Amino acid sequence: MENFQKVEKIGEGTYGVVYKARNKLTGEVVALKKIRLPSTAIREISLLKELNHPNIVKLLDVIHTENKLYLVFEFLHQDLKKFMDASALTGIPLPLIKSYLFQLLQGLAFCHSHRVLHRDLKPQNLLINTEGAIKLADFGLARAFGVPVRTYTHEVVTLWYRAPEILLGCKYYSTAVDIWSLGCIFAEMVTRRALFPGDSEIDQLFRIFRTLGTPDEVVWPGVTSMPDYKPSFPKWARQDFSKVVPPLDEDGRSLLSQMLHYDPNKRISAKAALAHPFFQDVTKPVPHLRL
Repeated sequence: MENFQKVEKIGEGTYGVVYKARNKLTGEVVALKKIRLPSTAIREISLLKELNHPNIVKLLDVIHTENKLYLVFEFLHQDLKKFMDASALTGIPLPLIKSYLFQLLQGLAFCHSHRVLHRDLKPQNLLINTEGAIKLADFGLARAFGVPVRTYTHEVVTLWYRAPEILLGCKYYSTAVDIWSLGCIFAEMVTRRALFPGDSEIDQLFRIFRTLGTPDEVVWPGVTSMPDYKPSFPKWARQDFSKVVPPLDEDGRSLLSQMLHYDPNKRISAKAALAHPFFQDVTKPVPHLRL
């Protein structure tokens, strides 16, 4: 409390409480994230203060005082999870889905160009403002604290956006994990339903398999040597994306298919995705936000 006034608890985050607060020196309203419990994490997270881009939530300070860690972020009034829930009866308009996907890809491309991954993208960490912007929150952290099974208040961390290589026990991550998550989020904006709402690691994995087909060495060379791969996994046929994400058009379905390739090496990059014909007519609409 020495340095700011803690307006409200915003919510209960993956790593600790989130507060809306006012900076006592500047008067600015900020999101304050308390990280509950290490020197290696402090240097790593501090480097993120320089990873600045218009589609990345600004990390204003990394305050390590009284043997506690607080992250101070730019405050945004809405997240995509709440926006999608409030949009359920009508859907998010396609031009706005396109705008948001384009902006999210720009944020990914920037971070990936600096060799920073997110690793835990989900609608709750995509924040929106009144000006039609969307921004990625919590980039580079997943590399600092890990991703727990449960939060500090025993909430289950979602599996729905987790890439198949992670589920199959690969101990190494690439930029492709974030493209996978974003493809899942794209599909959910279009259909008004989570694409793969698994409630366990095997349910997650089998939901992926039932839509995309059980992977094999043809589509994913090396998959059968993955730590958690089992030869006994059921063999499901692949579904047409025309059945999975109607009424998305052929350009959108083509882009989505490239974001959801099994082999992380085949999955489209953020930079190549920006050049996709789906974005030829992209615009930046003003969303209907109630605050």
